[PDB]
Amino acid sequence: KVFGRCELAAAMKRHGLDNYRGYSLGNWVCAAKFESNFNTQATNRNTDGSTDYGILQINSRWWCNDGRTPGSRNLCNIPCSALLSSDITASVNCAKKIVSDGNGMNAWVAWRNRCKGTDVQAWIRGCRL
Repeated sequence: KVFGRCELAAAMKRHGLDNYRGYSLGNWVCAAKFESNFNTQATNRNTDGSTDYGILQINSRWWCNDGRTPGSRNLCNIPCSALLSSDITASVNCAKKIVSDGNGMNAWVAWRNRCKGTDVQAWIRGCRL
């Protein structure tokens, strides 16, 4: 499913993402936008052979198992296809572990390069939530 900005903002808030680990809502919406274009079905193949999945583009080398990425550690113990679902729960739950990893939202390159230090608030403005 392709989300709307506010539709995604509400779902993330309800799933407990607002200010999770210090990262306000605007950060998560901004990141989803540049990582997957609000598309739960997005996938991207990387050079090392792993693939990124879902709205938050969670990587198959450490976080999920896709049965084709060697050295796959599967930290959120879940098949990667569970992350392409229209119900963002699994992506949200796994996202929480990645952000608690110690590296913060720097784990998301699009966040680092396009959201870090911008008016991330603009992402949830005009939304009811």
